[PDB]
Amino acid sequence: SCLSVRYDTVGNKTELDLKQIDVVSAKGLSFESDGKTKTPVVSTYETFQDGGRAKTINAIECPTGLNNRFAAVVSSFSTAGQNANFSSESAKDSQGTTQKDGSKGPHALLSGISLNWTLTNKVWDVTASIGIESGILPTSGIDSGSLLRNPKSLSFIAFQWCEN
Amino acid sequence: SCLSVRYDTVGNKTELDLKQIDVVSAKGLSFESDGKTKTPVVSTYETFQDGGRAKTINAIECPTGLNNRFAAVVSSFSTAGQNANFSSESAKDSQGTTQKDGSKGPHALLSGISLNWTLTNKVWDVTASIGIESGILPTSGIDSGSLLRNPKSLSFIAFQWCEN
Amino acid sequence: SCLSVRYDTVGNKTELDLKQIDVVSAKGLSFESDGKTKTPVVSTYETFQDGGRAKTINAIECPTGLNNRFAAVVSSFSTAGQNANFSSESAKDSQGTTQKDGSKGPHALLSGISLNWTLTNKVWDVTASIGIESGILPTSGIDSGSLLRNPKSLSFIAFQWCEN
Repeated sequence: SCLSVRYDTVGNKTELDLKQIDVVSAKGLSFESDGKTKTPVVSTYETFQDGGRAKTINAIECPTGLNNRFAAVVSSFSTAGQNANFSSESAKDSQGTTQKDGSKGPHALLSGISLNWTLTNKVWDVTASIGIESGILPTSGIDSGSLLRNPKSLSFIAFQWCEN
Repeated sequence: SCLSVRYDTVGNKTELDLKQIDVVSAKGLSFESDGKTKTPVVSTYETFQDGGRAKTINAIECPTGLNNRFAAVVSSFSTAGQNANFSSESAKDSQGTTQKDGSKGPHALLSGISLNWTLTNKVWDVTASIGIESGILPTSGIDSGSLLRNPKSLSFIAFQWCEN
Repeated sequence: SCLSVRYDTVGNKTELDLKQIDVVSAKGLSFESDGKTKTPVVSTYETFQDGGRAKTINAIECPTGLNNRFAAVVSSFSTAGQNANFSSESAKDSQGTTQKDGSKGPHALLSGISLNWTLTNKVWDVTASIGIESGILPTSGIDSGSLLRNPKSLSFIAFQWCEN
């Protein structure tokens, strides 16, 4: 197979040709993007566990000189709050929104979703809330007022990478 | 240009320096992230075709030993259901929600979005539903009850990668 | 440490082993995915500035022969429109929806989110709108009718990469 450093006339930049080999297998990998050094983005499917508490996600190990980064993005969601299980990538259970007596009623209408994350001691602490129409939820509890706190009725993709 | 294997005192890890060359060009590529072997995430903009059926997406070819992975994430959405075309990245057509007579009325209010995916014979079968306020849609059809099935009024980014 | 080109019997493909070195450090990097040439996806957290105007994002520099690509995906959102600041990854300010007199009232209910992007002279021009229940907003302004234009009450992840 072999390999070599070629050069194209279009511009003034060199290139290391590895396309003769079918796969390049590395351990750690970094590359540059407009002067910044990055590692590849790595993705995980995430949900919150029962109980309305923050979701902890271990931070990836970064090469020397690079800092941990994180982004969470919405995949599926509903206004069911705790009354849900979104932990399967292929099916969702969404029962409905808790009513003032504690029963599961229809799904409420939605006003927003917040996803928040902070890095503490090589752990990302992720929190979320879903805002819903008022007048439905109990006065107190995980799902109360107009807010579904750290809801089960949410799946997000967590992206991590390292960057200078 | 040339290249070499350097070593930094910060820690106890080696490094293959290729930064003297402007571009490294590979065919297949894998790297490690906290002990797991991955290939780079690759992204495609996706919408459903007319008719309320599942969206099939071919699975990428994976190196030996690695398994196919997938994640879909929300980009744009509305409650128009079938009455939409979101297939352009630069503009959206969203006409409104089907009413009980079959006409296009105002956009209904939303209670959730589900995105689901399953791998079958090197094809990802993607399905989606948007939940809306009740009392608007016809009793039967693709958009019926409180659900917009496999809606046109949705764009998602499909991420694929391989992993052990 | 050293390195070499190995070959596995599973199939008929070669492999360049770099796993003896702890990190592979490149400048530009491209790889192939099912015949297409790509660069790694790179992610940035984004919000709109005050005033309801488009969000300009510089396009990354691409290797020779490759074209710029972009995808925006939803992270957090609400119906507050201009009455918000989502620019922190760890906390959100969302005050409420503008009412007909100009005051900040409760958050309105939502019918959709559009994220649009166009490439002009190595700049991505990103626009967004959030559709809300009618009868709430003033008749004119950035947030008017049933639309919140280029809203502050939105964070998105911008992904860029290059592709043939």
